[PDB]
Amino acid sequence: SAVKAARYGKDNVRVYKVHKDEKTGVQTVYEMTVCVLLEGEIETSYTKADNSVIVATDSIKNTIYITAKQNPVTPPELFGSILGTHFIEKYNHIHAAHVNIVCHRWTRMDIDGKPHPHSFIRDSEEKRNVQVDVVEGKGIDIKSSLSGLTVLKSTNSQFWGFLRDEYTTLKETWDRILSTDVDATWQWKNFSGLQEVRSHVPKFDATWATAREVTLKTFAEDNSASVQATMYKMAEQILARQQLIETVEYSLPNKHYFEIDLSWHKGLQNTGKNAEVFAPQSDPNGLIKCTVGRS
Amino acid sequence: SAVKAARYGKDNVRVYKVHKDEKTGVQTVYEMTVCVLLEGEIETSYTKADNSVIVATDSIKNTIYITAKQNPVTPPELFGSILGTHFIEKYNHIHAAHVNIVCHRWTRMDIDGKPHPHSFIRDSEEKRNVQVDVVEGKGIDIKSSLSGLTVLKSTNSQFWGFLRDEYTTLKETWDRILSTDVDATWQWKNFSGLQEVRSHVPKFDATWATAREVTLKTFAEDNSASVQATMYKMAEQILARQQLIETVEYSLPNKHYFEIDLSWHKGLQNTGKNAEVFAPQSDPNGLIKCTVGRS
Amino acid sequence: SAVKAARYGKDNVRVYKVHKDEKTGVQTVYEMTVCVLLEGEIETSYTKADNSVIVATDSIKNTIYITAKQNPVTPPELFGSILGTHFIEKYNHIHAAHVNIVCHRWTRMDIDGKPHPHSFIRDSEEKRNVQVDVVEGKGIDIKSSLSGLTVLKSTNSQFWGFLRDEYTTLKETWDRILSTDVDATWQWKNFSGLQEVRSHVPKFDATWATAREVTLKTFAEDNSASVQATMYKMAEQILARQQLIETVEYSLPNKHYFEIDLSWHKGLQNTGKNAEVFAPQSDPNGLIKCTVGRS
Amino acid sequence: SAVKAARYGKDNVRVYKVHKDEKTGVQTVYEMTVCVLLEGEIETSYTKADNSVIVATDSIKNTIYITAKQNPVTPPELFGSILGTHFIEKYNHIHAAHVNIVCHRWTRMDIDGKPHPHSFIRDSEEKRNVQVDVVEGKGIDIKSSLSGLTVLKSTNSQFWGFLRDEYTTLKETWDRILSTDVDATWQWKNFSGLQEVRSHVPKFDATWATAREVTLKTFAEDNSASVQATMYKMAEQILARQQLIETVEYSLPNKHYFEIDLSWHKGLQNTGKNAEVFAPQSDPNGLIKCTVGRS
Ligand SMILES: O=c1[nH]c(=O)c2nn[nH]c2[nH]1
Ligand SMILES: O=c1[nH]c(=O)c2nn[nH]c2[nH]1
Ligand SMILES: O=c1[nH]c(=O)c2nn[nH]c2[nH]1
Ligand SMILES: O=c1[nH]c(=O)c2nn[nH]c2[nH]1
Ligand SMILES: [Cl-]
Ligand SMILES: [Cl-]
Ligand SMILES: [Cl-]
Ligand SMILES: [Cl-]
Ligand code: NA
Ligand code: NA
Ligand code: NA
Ligand code: NA
Repeated sequence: SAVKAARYGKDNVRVYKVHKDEKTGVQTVYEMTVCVLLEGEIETSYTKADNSVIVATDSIKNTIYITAKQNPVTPPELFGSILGTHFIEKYNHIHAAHVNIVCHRWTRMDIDGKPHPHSFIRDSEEKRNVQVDVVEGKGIDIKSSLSGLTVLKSTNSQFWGFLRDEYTTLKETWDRILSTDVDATWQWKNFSGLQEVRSHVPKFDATWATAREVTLKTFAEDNSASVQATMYKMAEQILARQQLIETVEYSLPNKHYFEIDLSWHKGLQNTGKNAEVFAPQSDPNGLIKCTVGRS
Repeated sequence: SAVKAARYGKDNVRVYKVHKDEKTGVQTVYEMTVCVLLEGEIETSYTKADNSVIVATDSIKNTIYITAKQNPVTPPELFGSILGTHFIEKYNHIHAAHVNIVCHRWTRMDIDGKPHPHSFIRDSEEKRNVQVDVVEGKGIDIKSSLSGLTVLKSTNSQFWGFLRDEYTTLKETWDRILSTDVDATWQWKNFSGLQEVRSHVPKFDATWATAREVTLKTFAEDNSASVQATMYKMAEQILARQQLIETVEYSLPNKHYFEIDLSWHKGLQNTGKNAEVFAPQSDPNGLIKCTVGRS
Repeated sequence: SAVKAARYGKDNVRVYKVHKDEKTGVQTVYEMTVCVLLEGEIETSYTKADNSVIVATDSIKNTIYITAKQNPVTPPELFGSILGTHFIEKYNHIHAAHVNIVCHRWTRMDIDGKPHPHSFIRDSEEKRNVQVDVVEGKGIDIKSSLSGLTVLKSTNSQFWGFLRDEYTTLKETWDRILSTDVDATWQWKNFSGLQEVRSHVPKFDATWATAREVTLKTFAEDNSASVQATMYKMAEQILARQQLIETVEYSLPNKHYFEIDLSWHKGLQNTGKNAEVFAPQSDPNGLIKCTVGRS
Repeated sequence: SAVKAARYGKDNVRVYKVHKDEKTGVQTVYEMTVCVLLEGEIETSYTKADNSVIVATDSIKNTIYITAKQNPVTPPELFGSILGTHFIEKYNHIHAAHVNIVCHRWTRMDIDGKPHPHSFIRDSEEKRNVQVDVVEGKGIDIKSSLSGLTVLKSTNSQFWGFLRDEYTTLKETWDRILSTDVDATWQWKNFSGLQEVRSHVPKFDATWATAREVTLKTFAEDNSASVQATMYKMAEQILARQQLIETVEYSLPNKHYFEIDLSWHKGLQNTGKNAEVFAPQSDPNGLIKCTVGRS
């Protein structure tokens, strides 16, 4: 037998960093969860019990904190690229670093209509994520994403004209609830290294904001023919607004809300045009995915 | 042996309701999770296999949907009271109903600076809850709460002057991070029945809003001497603003963020006044509770 | 306003302890999660910012580790009682300690049909728990429990003869699936203090084992008329086998598995006597509780 | 823009099936969670709102139940292959089906030392999984796995001789606790279609059993030089015992248990040879992966 692939490192490293403006007294906090996995000439640790090739995962953890101390942690695309580059440059035998970062929301509180200098609220479990793969001699590949954005519209969703055969019981509909948890990923063109990533720094936050805005507006305004059709419209617009993105991927559950027939009870009318009370279904759920790239 | 206490019913009943304004086209959604447990002269179902006394839990589920169809579901204090009253009035042998409701956030989306008629976002896992106990001949007891409100302040929290003995290693501090998940409950004076609950309907939403506002403002503005001292200030203010509340209870975890000494690495300074990077601790956590009532 | 009730301490303290037999080389591990909350003359920490009355929660954490180092951690009833007694004896102004312990399973592995000296498996998320309340001048109250024991029987459960009215759609049945997660609690007679708890030490593990055995056998053998009837039989037997128990409480979800009518598809028969494929329902669920004491 | 990849279907479909032996009265239950995603000539549903190409996800759900009714559901490798083949054969424009199955444990209860005919216990959250990809003209690729197998050994694990530099604080050790949650996947050689999968049916359960046994024995018996070295030994043995496996992948967290220095308290000795009480760490954790194939 032979080692075909191997990677190892530290997962679930929670990091918080505060920035304090001495002039204004304003403080800004960042909190993330980081995973770093390394690859390289490490097969002998598996096959020969040769630990001399292992950068201990505890050391990887230390490196994450030290790197956060000495560098900006925002945008996460930049931080991930600095962190990944560190490992391939520092260690001759390490040839790839894979860095995943999940950014947690700490939103500045408004008290009496003004922004508070040092108090924050977690407004939702929505995350902003990055995956950065730094591969020696092959540059830096970055996938940025948002996840956990949960939305619902109560009308202006339809689903009719699908294939009907002997396995089909679903009725066509011209008015239904549509609700999903959005997972959207945009993949950047390959960057040659850290200098190039630095040169594009302003684009990272702007593109995240654009992706979020396009998702929300399209969802709210589309008279949706299906999840498939609506998500394609979102992806199309993101690609149009940022030329440095190569592909956009959406993965969307269709979280069903079922009508409840109450007619058995005193002829109560609660279906079709009369539907007011529905039963949200925890499972099963549709799952719809697509990856959109350029012609 | 004898049955000393017994209650039974249906838990985890998910309900969604939509209200459609025909005039304006504006739609408003409510989503809740409901639990109803009944008590009464039901001991023989346990001791003699006498099912004749059992209102099936499936029927309780049906009743929740039917009641939501025929009544407003907001404020949840009113809905819970209608639902609980139903069971004690409908069934001679049922003498208490215990209704718990968890309200999930569906916040209207703003698209291009205007409120959208029918699209909603889940902004945070914060809940608004009620517990309603309807007891035949003893009225209606209502406890209202908010939970899952997660906040952090990066300075203006202190903790010094605590007991020091041979079990103590904790250093006194004049500047630390304070972060918690707020669980706050206000208990209403007993109501004689549904007519009295109806008479106070406007107070329910207003008091929820006040409790939230007082919590957030006090947390942000208090130069906190301890979690204990800050939470007492919150409870005091809520009791002052609503005379129909008898007690306020807060239950607050102290979610610790630890300094990381980096001095072992090139004399890097990251403690005390130089602390910028911290390690959030998933566990253990302080847990601080208090119930405040009137003199 | 006044402080009506207050308690504070440390939650989610994870503890592992190993015992090493030097003679046989056999090692035995225990892992628990502990919560300790104190009450006493501590109101001034809330009302006057007087921290002098606070035993820091960090010190409580230290005390848990020190106590585990110097005492047996099994049975958990004994450990909880030692830990709770410590606080009320050590601190003049602390008058009650509330200790909750969750014991996690680490079951010795059998390799090649023999017990391994130092390797363990987590066989299920079933827990053994204790709640110990040590109140100065009022002794020690102990509630022991098992939770997270998930079982299913595929036949020999019935449910018919329940109340039918205009809210009822449920069909009577003489053969259904019954599945639940068992939560069972037995409450001990009050103990005068640690000496008395020590005197009964062998009864704690034996009663846990009896409670588990009675639960499993009764569930498997009862031709169940309802969850209510079956759970009463369990509680009755536990009370009969251990005179030092005052009450037994069961709390049982009824986790529903629904028939799926497939007759719309080529007349396929999958209901009643022909039912083979079912849809487990994640929610809602019945919830049935009872507390059984002595005549 | 263009659709580069697309797949859609139904996730989280819970299925239970019972087999009843009329002769012996013995009943056997299977419970699974199934996900089916399809690919094919479906781009127009995204780009042109053409639903005519969509097999509704609700129909996919129906198909899962119908298929379970008419076929064995064990071993899951066979069931997944039948289910996947169905879609590519039934629908001309569907060219790949991706089926994931998670099998939940329902273990027959022993009551009074004998196997009960119809009562079952969930002994642990360990799962047996399959991923089956059925691709028209390219056969059937099957990856089988076990996951959620949580183990701990209290000694006979070492970690020394790793790289030490200015980022390293970890001390070498010759005796530590090792605990992990095992995720192991074995990938079968490609099968030409359902006939070939049927021909190997007995190998599926046997190989699962072998993989489990090898994992447990190796973990318990290896005087481990590292997670890397121990996991390689496991993978090597599995490949040796089943020639129809091409690769074995392990993904193992290193769940840390830290010594607690108690010497600050009355010189109490709890480190090194004197370590008895440890603090399990919820995070961060090492994560070690490897894929082993044939020379
Ligand atoms: O077994 C281990 N492997 C590793 O790579 C490692 N790094 N720190 N501790 C460790 N233990
Ligand atoms: O065992 C049961 N008890 C109940 O109270 C009930 N209600 N619906 N189904 C039921 N099954
Ligand atoms: O605010 C606090 N209250 C407490 O009781 C405590 N104990 N340790 N740290 C603490 N912080
Ligand atoms: O938007 C939808 N897309 C689908 O593929 C589907 N299938 N059932 N319902 C559906 N809704
Ligand atoms: Cl769907
Ligand atoms: Cl605390
Ligand atoms: Cl029920
Ligand atoms: Cl590790
Ligand atoms: Na390198
Ligand atoms: Na009544
Ligand atoms: Na005392
Ligand atoms: Na096909």
